[PDB]
Amino acid sequence: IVKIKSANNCISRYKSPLLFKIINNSIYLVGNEINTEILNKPFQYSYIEQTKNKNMRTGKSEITERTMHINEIEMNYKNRINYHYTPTSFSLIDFMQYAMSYKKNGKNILNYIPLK
RNA sequence: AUUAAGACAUUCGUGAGUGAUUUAUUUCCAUGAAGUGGCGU
Repeated sequence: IVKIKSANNCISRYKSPLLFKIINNSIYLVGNEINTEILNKPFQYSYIEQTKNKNMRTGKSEITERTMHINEIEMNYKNRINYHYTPTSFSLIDFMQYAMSYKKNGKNILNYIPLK
């Protein structure tokens, strides 16, 4: 189990920028630009081992929590470009156009493009 | 023994009768029980 948490208590949640609109049995994928506040933000990872054991024949429950392995940490590695930081440059329109144009003998996400 | 003597400004009398601390005034305005899956590449 990898627990993800903001390095400082500044980011707690993020709604999916994409919105799915189902009208008259038709699927519409819509979206504005993402919230730029999440870009270039630090994130902290806490690894935890959970070994679901055999039932104790009395509770049949889980107490398999008291394990945690200490792996290596790479904070500020490569001048704060590592798996603790967000890509600091992203446009939802560009990625959405890149998707549903990726294909092999046919385009994967079978949606045509009425975009504004 | 002298134009003198005698004489309570006194008796009766409730500061009382009628009189709502009352007329009027919204414990309201704001806010998503909501965010998110992942491994099985």
